Amino acid sequence: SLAEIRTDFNILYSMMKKHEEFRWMRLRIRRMADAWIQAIKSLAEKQNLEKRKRKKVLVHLGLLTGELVQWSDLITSLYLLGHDIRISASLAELKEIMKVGDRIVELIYIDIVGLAQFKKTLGPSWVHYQCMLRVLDSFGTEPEFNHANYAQSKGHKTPWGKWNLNPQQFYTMFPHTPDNSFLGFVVEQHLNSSDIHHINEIKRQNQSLVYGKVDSFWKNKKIYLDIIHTYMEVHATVYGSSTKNIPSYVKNHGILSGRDLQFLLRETKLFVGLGFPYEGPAPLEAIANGCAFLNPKFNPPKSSKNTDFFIGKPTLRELTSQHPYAEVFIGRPHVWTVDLNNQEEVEDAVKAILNQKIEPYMPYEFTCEGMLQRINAFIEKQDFCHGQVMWPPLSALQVKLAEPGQSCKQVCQESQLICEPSFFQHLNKDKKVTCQSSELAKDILVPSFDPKNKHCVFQGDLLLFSCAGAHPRHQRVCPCRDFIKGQVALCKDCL
Ligand SMILES: *[C@@H]1O[C@H](CO[C@@H]2O[C@@H](C)[C@@H](O)[C@@H](O)[C@@H]2O)[C@@H](O)[C@H](O)[C@H]1NC(C)=O
Ligand SMILES: *[C@@H]1O[C@H](CO)[C@@H](O)[C@H](O)[C@H]1NC(C)=O
Repeated sequence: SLAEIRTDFNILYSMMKKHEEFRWMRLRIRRMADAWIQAIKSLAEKQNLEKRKRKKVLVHLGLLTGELVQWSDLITSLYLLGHDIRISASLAELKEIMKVGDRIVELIYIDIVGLAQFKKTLGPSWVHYQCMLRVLDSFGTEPEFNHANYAQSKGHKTPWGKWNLNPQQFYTMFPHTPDNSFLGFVVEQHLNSSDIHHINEIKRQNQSLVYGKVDSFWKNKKIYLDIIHTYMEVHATVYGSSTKNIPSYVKNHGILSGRDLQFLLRETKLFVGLGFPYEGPAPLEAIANGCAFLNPKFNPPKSSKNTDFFIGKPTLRELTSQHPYAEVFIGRPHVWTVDLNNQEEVEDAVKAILNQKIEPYMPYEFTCEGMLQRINAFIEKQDFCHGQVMWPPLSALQVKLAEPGQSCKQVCQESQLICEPSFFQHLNKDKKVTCQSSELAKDILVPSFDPKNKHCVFQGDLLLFSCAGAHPRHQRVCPCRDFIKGQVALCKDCL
Protein backbone atom coordinates (compact mmCIF):
# COMPACT_ATOMS: atom_id res chain seq x y z
CA SER A 1 0.00 0.00 0.00
CA LEU A 2 3.18 2.22 0.20
CA ALA A 3 4.97 3.45 -3.01
CA GLU A 4 8.47 2.35 -4.17
CA ILE A 5 10.78 4.55 -6.37
CA ARG A 6 11.30 2.31 -9.48
CA THR A 7 14.69 2.50 -11.36
CA ASP A 8 14.03 -0.32 -14.00
CA PHE A 9 12.01 0.65 -17.15
CA ASN A 10 11.44 -3.07 -17.95
CA ILE A 11 7.85 -3.25 -16.48
CA LEU A 12 7.05 0.10 -18.17
CA TYR A 13 8.52 -1.05 -21.54
CA SER A 14 6.19 -4.12 -21.61
CA MET A 15 3.22 -1.78 -20.73
CA MET A 16 4.19 0.46 -23.72
CA LYS A 17 4.88 -2.56 -26.03
CA LYS A 18 1.08 -3.23 -26.16
CA HIS A 19 0.36 -0.65 -28.96
CA GLU A 20 2.30 0.54 -32.05
CA GLU A 21 0.79 3.98 -31.19
CA PHE A 22 3.18 4.06 -28.14
CA ARG A 23 6.35 3.46 -30.25
CA TRP A 24 7.30 7.21 -30.48
CA MET A 25 6.92 7.53 -26.66
CA ARG A 26 8.83 4.25 -25.96
CA LEU A 27 11.74 5.66 -28.09
CA ARG A 28 11.69 9.04 -26.24
CA ILE A 29 11.69 7.24 -22.85
CA ARG A 30 14.44 4.76 -23.87
CA ARG A 31 16.59 7.70 -25.11
CA MET A 32 16.22 9.68 -21.80
CA ALA A 33 16.08 6.67 -19.37
CA ASP A 34 19.62 7.32 -17.86
CA ALA A 35 18.74 10.99 -17.21
CA TRP A 36 15.31 9.87 -15.78
CA ILE A 37 16.92 7.33 -13.37
CA GLN A 38 19.73 9.69 -12.16
CA ALA A 39 16.84 12.15 -11.54
CA ILE A 40 14.62 9.88 -9.34
CA LYS A 41 17.79 8.81 -7.38
CA SER A 42 18.91 12.45 -7.00
CA LEU A 43 15.41 13.57 -5.76
CA ALA A 44 15.23 10.63 -3.25
CA GLU A 45 18.55 11.89 -1.72
CA LYS A 46 17.38 15.55 -1.31
CA GLN A 47 13.70 14.61 -0.44
CA ASN A 48 12.21 11.78 1.74
CA LEU A 49 10.10 9.98 -0.99
CA GLU A 50 9.70 6.90 1.31
CA LYS A 51 6.35 7.66 3.06
CA ARG A 52 3.82 7.78 0.13
CA LYS A 53 0.73 5.61 -0.62
CA ARG A 54 0.88 3.66 -3.93
CA LYS A 55 -2.04 5.15 -5.99
CA LYS A 56 -4.03 3.26 -8.68
CA VAL A 57 -4.02 5.66 -11.68
CA LEU A 58 -5.94 5.62 -14.99
CA VAL A 59 -4.31 7.41 -17.93
CA HIS A 60 -6.48 7.60 -21.09
CA LEU A 61 -5.07 9.10 -24.34
CA GLY A 62 -8.11 10.09 -26.48
CA LEU A 63 -5.37 11.62 -28.72
CA LEU A 64 -4.63 7.96 -29.83
CA THR A 65 -8.32 6.94 -30.52
CA GLY A 66 4.13 18.33 -28.16
CA GLU A 67 1.33 16.45 -26.37
CA LEU A 68 3.14 13.06 -26.73
CA VAL A 69 6.26 14.67 -25.13
CA GLN A 70 4.24 15.70 -22.04
CA TRP A 71 2.42 12.30 -21.97
CA SER A 72 5.84 10.54 -22.19
CA ASP A 73 7.28 12.64 -19.32
CA LEU A 74 4.08 12.28 -17.24
CA ILE A 75 3.68 8.49 -17.71
CA THR A 76 7.42 8.09 -16.91
CA SER A 77 7.17 10.26 -13.74
CA LEU A 78 4.16 8.19 -12.52
CA TYR A 79 6.30 5.00 -12.91
CA LEU A 80 9.56 6.22 -11.25
CA LEU A 81 7.36 7.46 -8.28
CA GLY A 82 5.99 3.90 -7.87
CA HIS A 83 2.26 4.24 -8.67
CA ASP A 84 -0.02 1.53 -10.16
CA ILE A 85 -0.66 2.87 -13.72
CA ARG A 86 -3.44 1.54 -16.01
CA ILE A 87 -2.76 3.00 -19.51
CA SER A 88 -5.80 3.00 -21.82
CA ALA A 89 -5.77 4.40 -25.44
CA SER A 90 -9.17 3.07 -26.74
CA LEU A 91 -12.89 3.08 -25.65
CA ALA A 92 -12.55 -0.72 -25.01
CA GLU A 93 -9.45 -0.34 -22.73
CA LEU A 94 -11.19 2.54 -20.83
CA LYS A 95 -14.61 0.71 -20.75
CA GLU A 96 -12.77 -2.45 -19.43
CA ILE A 97 -10.63 -0.52 -16.84
CA MET A 98 -13.93 0.92 -15.37
CA LYS A 99 -17.14 -1.24 -15.84
CA VAL A 100 -18.94 -1.57 -3.10
CA GLY A 101 -18.90 2.12 -1.83
CA ASP A 102 -15.14 2.20 -2.86
CA ARG A 103 -13.38 3.82 -5.87
CA ILE A 104 -11.65 1.70 -8.58
CA VAL A 105 -9.02 4.46 -9.18
CA GLU A 106 -7.60 7.45 -7.19
CA LEU A 107 -6.22 9.58 -10.09
CA ILE A 108 -7.22 9.97 -13.77
CA TYR A 109 -4.96 11.77 -16.25
CA ILE A 110 -6.73 12.52 -19.52
CA ASP A 111 -6.94 15.04 -22.40
CA ILE A 112 -9.98 16.99 -23.71
CA VAL A 113 -10.86 14.26 -26.32
CA GLY A 114 -10.68 11.61 -23.57
CA LEU A 115 -12.92 13.61 -21.22
CA ALA A 116 -15.85 13.43 -23.75
CA GLN A 117 -15.20 9.67 -24.01
CA PHE A 118 -14.81 9.29 -20.18
CA LYS A 119 -18.16 11.11 -19.63
CA LYS A 120 -19.95 9.03 -22.32
CA THR A 121 -18.52 5.88 -20.60
CA LEU A 122 -19.29 6.49 -16.87
CA GLY A 123 -22.69 8.22 -17.61
CA PRO A 124 -24.30 9.05 -14.19
CA SER A 125 -21.30 7.89 -12.03
CA TRP A 126 -19.23 10.64 -13.78
CA VAL A 127 -19.68 12.65 -10.50
CA HIS A 128 -18.18 9.75 -8.40
CA TYR A 129 -14.80 10.30 -10.23
CA GLN A 130 -14.76 13.93 -11.53
CA CYS A 131 -12.68 15.22 -8.49
CA MET A 132 -9.87 12.84 -9.69
CA LEU A 133 -9.63 14.15 -13.29
CA ARG A 134 -6.34 15.90 -14.26
CA VAL A 135 -6.94 17.22 -17.77
CA LEU A 136 -3.93 17.73 -20.07
CA ASP A 137 -4.96 21.02 -21.74
CA SER A 138 -1.81 22.63 -23.27
CA PHE A 139 -3.34 26.11 -23.86
CA GLY A 140 -5.43 26.10 -20.62
CA THR A 141 -9.11 26.71 -19.74
CA GLU A 142 -10.05 29.98 -17.93
CA PRO A 143 -12.90 29.85 -15.35
CA GLU A 144 -15.17 32.10 -17.52
CA PHE A 145 -15.06 29.27 -20.18
CA ASN A 146 -14.97 26.21 -17.80
CA HIS A 147 -18.31 27.39 -16.27
CA ALA A 148 -21.10 26.56 -18.79
CA ASN A 149 -24.03 28.78 -17.59
CA TYR A 150 -21.67 31.84 -17.32
CA ALA A 151 -20.02 31.30 -20.73
CA GLN A 152 -23.55 31.07 -22.25
CA SER A 153 -24.54 34.25 -20.26
CA LYS A 154 -21.43 36.08 -21.67
CA GLY A 155 -22.50 34.89 -25.19
CA HIS A 156 -19.21 32.90 -25.78
CA LYS A 157 -19.58 30.92 -29.06
CA THR A 158 -16.68 28.38 -28.60
CA PRO A 159 -17.88 24.75 -28.20
CA TRP A 160 -14.83 24.21 -25.90
CA GLY A 161 -14.79 24.39 -22.03
CA LYS A 162 -18.15 24.01 -20.19
CA TRP A 163 -16.91 21.03 -18.01
CA ASN A 164 -17.58 22.89 -14.72
CA LEU A 165 -14.47 21.39 -13.00
CA ASN A 166 -12.22 23.09 -10.48
CA PRO A 167 -9.96 24.92 -13.03
CA GLN A 168 -6.81 23.65 -11.17
CA GLN A 169 -7.74 20.20 -12.64
CA PHE A 170 -6.51 21.64 -16.03
CA TYR A 171 -2.76 20.88 -16.62
CA THR A 172 -0.91 23.24 -19.02
CA MET A 173 2.32 22.99 -21.08
CA PHE A 174 3.71 26.33 -19.73
CA PRO A 175 2.76 28.35 -16.61
CA HIS A 176 0.66 31.00 -18.50
CA THR A 177 -2.74 30.56 -16.67
CA PRO A 178 -2.48 30.41 -12.84
CA ASP A 179 -6.21 29.41 -12.75
CA ASN A 180 -4.85 26.03 -14.00
CA SER A 181 -2.00 23.81 -12.72
CA PHE A 182 1.37 23.81 -14.61
CA LEU A 183 2.44 20.22 -15.59
CA GLY A 184 4.99 21.05 -18.34
CA PHE A 185 7.50 18.61 -19.86
CA VAL A 186 11.30 17.96 -19.91
CA VAL A 187 13.54 19.75 -22.47
CA GLU A 188 15.77 16.78 -23.62
CA GLN A 189 19.63 17.08 -23.72
CA HIS A 190 21.07 14.83 -26.53
CA LEU A 191 24.58 14.87 -24.87
CA ASN A 192 26.34 11.72 -23.42
CA SER A 193 29.72 11.87 -21.45
CA SER A 194 32.05 12.27 -24.54
CA ASP A 195 29.76 15.17 -25.74
CA ILE A 196 29.92 16.83 -22.24
CA HIS A 197 33.80 16.87 -22.33
CA HIS A 198 33.41 17.97 -26.05
CA ILE A 199 30.65 20.62 -25.15
CA ASN A 200 33.57 22.38 -23.27
CA GLU A 201 35.89 22.36 -26.33
CA ILE A 202 33.30 24.40 -28.45
CA LYS A 203 34.37 28.13 -28.51
CA ARG A 204 31.30 30.50 -28.73
CA GLN A 205 31.42 32.81 -31.80
CA ASN A 206 29.89 36.31 -32.27
CA GLN A 207 27.25 34.65 -34.52
CA SER A 208 23.44 34.48 -34.43
CA LEU A 209 21.11 31.51 -35.16
CA VAL A 210 17.53 32.24 -36.35
CA TYR A 211 14.58 30.34 -34.75
CA GLY A 212 12.37 28.93 -37.56
CA LYS A 213 12.58 25.74 -39.69
CA VAL A 214 10.18 27.13 -42.36
CA ASP A 215 10.74 29.94 -44.96
CA SER A 216 7.13 31.23 -44.29
CA PHE A 217 8.12 32.18 -40.67
CA TRP A 218 10.91 34.46 -42.13
CA LYS A 219 8.43 36.51 -44.28
CA ASN A 220 8.91 40.35 -44.11
CA LYS A 221 11.75 40.31 -41.44
CA LYS A 222 14.62 41.68 -43.65
CA ILE A 223 14.97 44.93 -41.59
CA TYR A 224 15.18 42.96 -38.26
CA LEU A 225 17.86 40.52 -39.55
CA ASP A 226 19.80 43.32 -41.35
CA ILE A 227 20.34 44.89 -37.84
CA ILE A 228 21.55 41.49 -36.44
CA HIS A 229 23.72 41.04 -39.62
CA THR A 230 25.26 44.52 -39.13
CA TYR A 231 26.96 43.01 -35.99
CA MET A 232 27.20 39.19 -36.50
CA GLU A 233 26.85 36.29 -38.99
CA VAL A 234 23.29 34.89 -39.32
CA HIS A 235 22.93 31.06 -39.32
CA ALA A 236 19.69 29.11 -40.00
CA THR A 237 18.42 25.53 -39.73
CA VAL A 238 15.77 25.86 -42.48
CA TYR A 239 14.32 23.03 -44.66
CA GLY A 240 15.36 24.59 -47.97
CA SER A 241 12.38 23.54 -50.12
CA SER A 242 11.87 27.34 -50.60
CA THR A 243 14.25 30.15 -49.53
CA LYS A 244 12.14 33.06 -51.04
CA ASN A 245 12.25 34.82 -47.60
CA ILE A 246 15.89 33.95 -46.63
CA PRO A 247 18.42 36.79 -47.05
CA SER A 248 21.40 35.85 -49.29
CA TYR A 249 23.86 36.33 -46.38
CA VAL A 250 22.21 33.63 -44.16
CA LYS A 251 24.50 30.57 -43.53
CA ASN A 252 21.90 27.71 -43.67
CA HIS A 253 22.86 24.40 -41.90
CA GLY A 254 19.49 22.84 -42.84
CA ILE A 255 17.54 20.73 -40.27
CA LEU A 256 19.92 19.22 -37.65
CA SER A 257 19.61 16.28 -35.25
CA GLY A 258 19.02 17.42 -31.61
CA ARG A 259 22.64 16.44 -30.84
CA ASP A 260 24.16 18.52 -33.71
CA LEU A 261 21.76 21.45 -33.01
CA GLN A 262 23.00 21.57 -29.37
CA PHE A 263 26.67 21.76 -30.56
CA LEU A 264 25.58 24.57 -32.93
CA LEU A 265 23.87 26.37 -30.01
CA ARG A 266 27.19 26.12 -28.09
CA GLU A 267 29.03 28.17 -30.79
CA THR A 268 26.09 30.66 -31.02
CA LYS A 269 25.90 34.00 -29.07
CA LEU A 270 22.26 34.87 -29.96
CA PHE A 271 19.17 32.73 -30.89
CA VAL A 272 16.80 35.01 -32.87
CA GLY A 273 12.97 34.84 -32.49
CA LEU A 274 10.99 35.87 -35.64
CA GLY A 275 7.70 35.98 -33.59
CA PHE A 276 6.46 32.47 -34.52
CA PRO A 277 6.27 29.80 -33.28
CA TYR A 278 4.68 30.80 -29.91
CA GLU A 279 6.09 29.49 -26.56
CA GLY A 280 7.91 26.34 -27.82
CA PRO A 281 10.91 24.54 -26.24
CA ALA A 282 13.67 25.62 -28.75
CA PRO A 283 14.43 28.89 -26.89
CA LEU A 284 14.81 26.97 -23.57
CA GLU A 285 17.24 24.64 -25.40
CA ALA A 286 19.17 27.75 -26.62
CA ILE A 287 19.31 29.45 -23.14
CA ALA A 288 20.39 26.05 -21.63
CA ASN A 289 23.40 25.89 -24.06
CA GLY A 290 24.33 29.52 -23.07
CA CYS A 291 22.73 31.48 -25.97
CA ALA A 292 20.73 34.66 -25.40
CA PHE A 293 17.18 34.70 -26.85
CA LEU A 294 15.94 37.75 -28.82
CA ASN A 295 12.17 37.63 -27.91
CA PRO A 296 9.85 39.64 -30.23
CA LYS A 297 7.43 41.76 -28.09
CA PHE A 298 3.65 41.84 -29.06
CA ASN A 299 1.85 45.29 -29.19
CA PRO A 300 -0.97 44.63 -28.95
CA PRO A 301 -0.51 41.26 -27.18
CA LYS A 302 -1.92 38.31 -29.20
CA SER A 303 -4.97 36.35 -27.82
CA SER A 304 -7.94 34.17 -28.90
CA LYS A 305 -9.40 37.65 -29.67
CA ASN A 306 -7.02 39.11 -32.35
CA THR A 307 -5.08 36.05 -33.74
CA ASP A 308 -6.61 33.26 -35.96
CA PHE A 309 -4.16 30.71 -34.30
CA PHE A 310 -6.04 31.07 -30.92
CA ILE A 311 -9.69 31.61 -32.15
CA GLY A 312 -12.14 29.26 -30.30
CA LYS A 313 -9.76 28.42 -27.38
CA PRO A 314 -11.71 28.47 -24.05
CA THR A 315 -9.32 31.18 -22.69
CA LEU A 316 -8.62 34.90 -23.35
CA ARG A 317 -4.96 34.46 -22.30
CA GLU A 318 -2.67 36.95 -24.12
CA LEU A 319 0.92 36.53 -25.37
CA THR A 320 2.99 39.67 -24.55
CA SER A 321 5.90 38.21 -26.64
CA GLN A 322 6.78 35.11 -28.77
CA HIS A 323 7.92 33.41 -25.48
CA PRO A 324 6.11 34.87 -22.46
CA TYR A 325 7.61 32.24 -20.07
CA ALA A 326 11.12 33.28 -21.26
CA GLU A 327 10.03 36.97 -20.97
CA VAL A 328 8.48 36.76 -17.42
CA PHE A 329 10.38 33.89 -15.70
CA ILE A 330 13.92 34.21 -17.25
CA GLY A 331 14.31 37.85 -18.51
CA ARG A 332 17.65 39.76 -18.90
CA PRO A 333 20.43 39.01 -19.30
CA HIS A 334 19.49 35.66 -20.97
CA VAL A 335 16.29 36.94 -22.70
CA TRP A 336 15.92 40.34 -24.45
CA THR A 337 12.23 41.07 -25.22
CA VAL A 338 12.15 43.85 -27.90
CA ASP A 339 9.66 45.58 -30.25
CA LEU A 340 10.74 44.73 -33.85
CA ASN A 341 9.13 48.08 -34.96
CA ASN A 342 11.69 49.77 -32.67
CA GLN A 343 14.88 49.42 -34.80
CA GLU A 344 16.86 51.45 -32.14
CA GLU A 345 15.71 49.10 -29.27
CA VAL A 346 16.79 46.03 -31.36
CA GLU A 347 20.23 47.51 -32.21
CA ASP A 348 20.72 48.36 -28.50
CA ALA A 349 19.75 44.83 -27.36
CA VAL A 350 22.13 43.33 -29.98
CA LYS A 351 25.04 45.71 -28.95
CA ALA A 352 24.30 44.96 -25.24
CA ILE A 353 24.15 41.12 -25.83
CA LEU A 354 27.50 41.07 -27.74
CA ASN A 355 29.20 42.83 -24.73
CA GLN A 356 27.94 40.40 -21.98
CA LYS A 357 29.12 36.86 -21.07
CA ILE A 358 26.13 34.82 -19.72
CA GLU A 359 26.27 31.26 -18.28
CA PRO A 360 23.91 28.50 -19.54
CA TYR A 361 20.56 28.16 -17.69
CA MET A 362 17.88 25.42 -17.78
CA PRO A 363 15.01 26.18 -15.35
CA TYR A 364 14.71 23.41 -12.69
CA GLU A 365 11.06 22.80 -13.67
CA PHE A 366 12.01 21.70 -17.30
CA THR A 367 14.50 18.97 -16.11
CA CYS A 368 13.65 15.29 -15.27
CA GLU A 369 14.30 16.04 -11.52
CA GLY A 370 12.20 19.26 -11.28
CA MET A 371 9.30 17.59 -13.16
CA LEU A 372 9.44 14.62 -10.73
CA GLN A 373 9.35 16.99 -7.68
CA ARG A 374 6.45 18.93 -9.32
CA ILE A 375 4.30 15.86 -10.23
CA ASN A 376 5.09 14.14 -6.86
CA ALA A 377 3.84 17.32 -5.09
CA PHE A 378 0.54 17.38 -7.15
CA ILE A 379 -0.08 13.66 -6.42
CA GLU A 380 0.73 13.98 -2.67
CA LYS A 381 -0.78 17.44 -1.87
CA GLN A 382 -3.52 18.26 -4.49
CA ASP A 383 -6.87 16.59 -3.51
CA PHE A 384 -10.30 17.86 -4.76
CA CYS A 385 -12.22 14.74 -3.49
CA HIS A 386 -12.67 16.16 0.11
CA GLY A 387 -14.26 19.57 -0.81
CA GLN A 388 -12.39 22.91 -0.40
CA VAL A 389 -8.54 22.38 -0.56
CA MET A 390 -5.90 23.30 2.19
CA TRP A 391 -2.81 23.13 -0.13
CA PRO A 392 -1.04 25.36 -0.78
CA PRO A 393 -0.89 26.47 2.88
CA LEU A 394 -2.79 29.69 3.83
CA SER A 395 0.51 30.92 5.38
CA ALA A 396 1.59 31.61 1.71
CA LEU A 397 -1.23 34.09 0.95
CA GLN A 398 -0.18 37.69 0.22
CA VAL A 399 -3.16 39.88 -0.84
CA LYS A 400 -2.66 42.56 -3.52
CA LEU A 401 -5.25 45.06 -4.89
CA ALA A 402 -5.14 45.12 -8.72
CA GLU A 403 -5.87 48.67 -10.03
CA PRO A 404 -8.72 49.14 -12.59
CA GLY A 405 -7.79 47.50 -15.94
CA GLN A 406 -5.33 45.04 -14.23
CA SER A 407 -6.05 41.26 -13.69
CA CYS A 408 -5.12 39.38 -10.47
CA LYS A 409 -2.83 37.39 -12.82
CA GLN A 410 -0.86 40.64 -13.67
CA VAL A 411 -0.82 42.24 -10.19
CA CYS A 412 0.77 39.09 -8.65
CA GLN A 413 3.21 38.56 -11.59
CA GLU A 414 4.27 42.26 -11.79
CA SER A 415 5.15 41.88 -8.03
CA GLN A 416 7.15 38.66 -8.74
CA LEU A 417 4.38 36.41 -7.23
CA ILE A 418 1.81 34.03 -8.77
CA CYS A 419 -2.00 34.30 -8.39
CA GLU A 420 -3.17 31.31 -6.26
CA PRO A 421 -6.86 30.54 -6.99
CA SER A 422 -7.31 28.18 -3.93
CA PHE A 423 -6.91 31.26 -1.60
CA PHE A 424 -9.91 33.07 -3.30
CA GLN A 425 -12.45 31.34 -0.95
CA HIS A 426 -10.72 33.08 2.07
CA LEU A 427 -11.31 36.57 0.51
CA ASN A 428 -14.97 36.70 1.65
CA LYS A 429 -14.87 39.79 4.02
CA ASP A 430 -13.00 43.19 4.29
CA LYS A 431 -11.22 42.05 7.57
CA LYS A 432 -6.26 49.60 2.74
CA VAL A 433 -9.90 48.43 1.86
CA THR A 434 -12.91 49.02 4.27
CA CYS A 435 -16.48 48.61 2.86
CA GLN A 436 -19.35 50.93 3.79
CA SER A 437 -21.63 48.46 1.90
CA SER A 438 -21.22 44.99 0.37
CA GLU A 439 -23.17 42.82 -2.11
CA LEU A 440 -22.92 39.31 -3.64
CA ALA A 441 -22.38 38.77 -7.33
CA LYS A 442 -21.60 35.83 -9.65
CA ASP A 443 -18.85 37.44 -11.74
CA ILE A 444 -15.21 36.46 -12.48
CA LEU A 445 -14.07 40.05 -11.48
CA VAL A 446 -15.05 39.80 -7.75
CA PRO A 447 -14.12 40.16 -5.00
CA SER A 448 -13.89 43.83 -6.16
CA PHE A 449 -13.67 47.20 -4.29
CA ASP A 450 -15.03 50.52 -5.70
CA PRO A 451 -12.76 53.04 -3.89
CA LYS A 452 -15.04 55.99 -5.00
CA ASN A 453 -18.13 54.55 -3.13
CA LYS A 454 -16.22 52.24 -0.64
CA HIS A 455 -18.61 49.44 -1.90
CA CYS A 456 -17.25 45.81 -1.82
CA VAL A 457 -18.60 43.00 -4.03
CA PHE A 458 -17.99 39.36 -2.97
CA GLN A 459 -18.14 36.19 -5.12
CA GLY A 460 -21.50 34.37 -4.90
CA ASP A 461 -20.37 31.44 -7.17
CA LEU A 462 -17.35 29.31 -6.01
CA LEU A 463 -16.72 28.21 -9.61
CA LEU A 464 -16.36 31.81 -10.94
CA PHE A 465 -13.19 32.76 -8.96
CA SER A 466 -10.68 33.90 -11.68
CA CYS A 467 -6.98 35.03 -11.60
CA ALA A 468 -7.89 36.16 -15.13
CA GLY A 469 -10.03 39.27 -15.76
CA ALA A 470 -9.53 43.05 -15.16
CA HIS A 471 -12.26 45.44 -13.87
CA PRO A 472 -12.61 48.60 -16.05
CA ARG A 473 -13.73 50.78 -13.04
CA HIS A 474 -12.99 48.87 -9.77
CA GLN A 475 -9.97 47.31 -7.97
CA ARG A 476 -9.85 43.48 -7.71
CA VAL A 477 -8.81 41.91 -4.37
CA CYS A 478 -6.22 39.29 -5.44
CA PRO A 479 -4.77 36.22 -3.73
CA CYS A 480 -1.01 35.90 -4.56
CA ARG A 481 1.58 33.40 -3.27
CA ASP A 482 5.41 33.33 -3.44
CA PHE A 483 6.87 30.70 -5.81
CA ILE A 484 10.28 28.95 -6.13
CA LYS A 485 12.62 30.32 -8.86
CA GLY A 486 12.76 27.47 -11.42
CA GLN A 487 9.68 25.77 -9.77
CA VAL A 488 6.75 28.26 -10.14
CA ALA A 489 4.11 25.55 -9.39
CA LEU A 490 5.30 25.47 -5.70
CA CYS A 491 5.73 28.06 -2.89
CA LYS A 492 8.42 27.73 -0.10
CA ASP A 493 6.00 26.29 2.60
CA CYS A 494 4.47 23.96 -0.14
CA LEU A 495 7.26 21.53 1.08
C1 LIG B 1 32.84 39.22 -29.54
O1 LIG B 1 32.60 40.60 -29.27
C2 LIG B 1 33.21 41.01 -28.05
C3 LIG B 1 32.63 42.36 -27.70
O2 LIG B 1 32.34 43.09 -28.90
C4 LIG B 1 32.25 44.43 -29.07
O3 LIG B 1 31.13 45.25 -29.49
C5 LIG B 1 30.69 44.96 -30.81
C6 LIG B 1 29.44 45.75 -31.15
C7 LIG B 1 31.89 45.30 -31.68
O4 LIG B 1 32.15 46.69 -31.46
C8 LIG B 1 33.10 44.42 -31.33
O5 LIG B 1 34.15 44.63 -32.28
C9 LIG B 1 33.53 44.67 -29.88
O6 LIG B 1 34.64 43.85 -29.38
C10 LIG B 1 34.74 41.02 -28.20
O7 LIG B 1 35.38 41.49 -26.98
C11 LIG B 1 35.21 39.62 -28.61
O8 LIG B 1 36.50 39.72 -29.21
C12 LIG B 1 34.33 38.93 -29.66
N1 LIG B 1 34.37 37.47 -29.61
C13 LIG B 1 34.49 36.73 -30.72
C14 LIG B 1 34.30 35.25 -30.52
O9 LIG B 1 34.70 37.20 -31.84
C1 LIG C 1 27.89 9.72 -27.75
O1 LIG C 1 27.07 9.62 -28.94
C2 LIG C 1 27.80 9.48 -30.19
C3 LIG C 1 26.94 9.75 -31.46
O2 LIG C 1 26.37 8.58 -32.08
C4 LIG C 1 28.52 8.12 -30.14
O3 LIG C 1 29.20 7.79 -31.36
C5 LIG C 1 29.52 8.18 -28.98
O4 LIG C 1 30.26 6.95 -28.90
C6 LIG C 1 28.78 8.46 -27.67
N1 LIG C 1 29.65 8.58 -26.51
C7 LIG C 1 29.31 8.07 -25.30
C8 LIG C 1 30.22 8.30 -24.13
O5 LIG C 1 28.27 7.45 -25.09
